[PDB]
Amino acid sequence: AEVEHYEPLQVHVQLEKVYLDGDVSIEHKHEKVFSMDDFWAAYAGWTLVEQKKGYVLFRKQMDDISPLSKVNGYIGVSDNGVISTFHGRPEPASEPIQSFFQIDLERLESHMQKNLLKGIPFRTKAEFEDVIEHMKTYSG
Repeated sequence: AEVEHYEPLQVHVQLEKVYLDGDVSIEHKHEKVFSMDDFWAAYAGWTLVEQKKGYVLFRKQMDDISPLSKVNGYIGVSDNGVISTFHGRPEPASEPIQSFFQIDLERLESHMQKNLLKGIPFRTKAEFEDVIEHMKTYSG
């Protein structure tokens, strides 16, 4: 619907950085573009999540968990086997970064869930996806 102009277009493009963790760095860019087509070419690699006249939402994701996740690394499940990452102890006094999936902890191996209950003290990327592949392995 957007047109190609000569007079610039102030696009507020939200650039997400999606990490494996679940955390995503939200960036806000406002750029003037003359040709929206050049703008599209610019972020062609990014995943266009939505666009409206004035604001565009793109995400670019990596196979890394984020630099902050190597300081945090806390994967926390809620009692419903909620696969969410948290900053620090996964408790209601903390906030869920996202929400991936839910699984039965009763069907979990007991000490697996317990680790997830207090939160993993540290995770590297492959260790994250290891525990995550283990989580999805229940999937209920």
